[PDB]
Amino acid sequence: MGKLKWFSGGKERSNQAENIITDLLDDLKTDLDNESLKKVLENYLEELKQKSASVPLILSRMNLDISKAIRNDGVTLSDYQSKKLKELTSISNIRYGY
Repeated sequence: MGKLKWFSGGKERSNQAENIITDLLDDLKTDLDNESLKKVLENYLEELKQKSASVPLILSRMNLDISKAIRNDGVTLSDYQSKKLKELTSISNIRYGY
């Protein structure tokens, strides 16, 4: 929301994850594979917008949310997908939870 633009990376670690999620969302647009899964990325992505929940506090649950969504509807993340997943993975402090 707002005057958002395209950005690879930067000092803003919080805004970083938000930008990443937006990526998959693009190709996911009117996708044939994932249709309901996007609900996770989109929803979680909105969390970062709020100043209540912590960036790394929401991202941690994300992995636990998407992962479960896999076996659910037998979803499969593409190469770039699974790769971009490791993004907020290393940034998030809650890595042991996984």
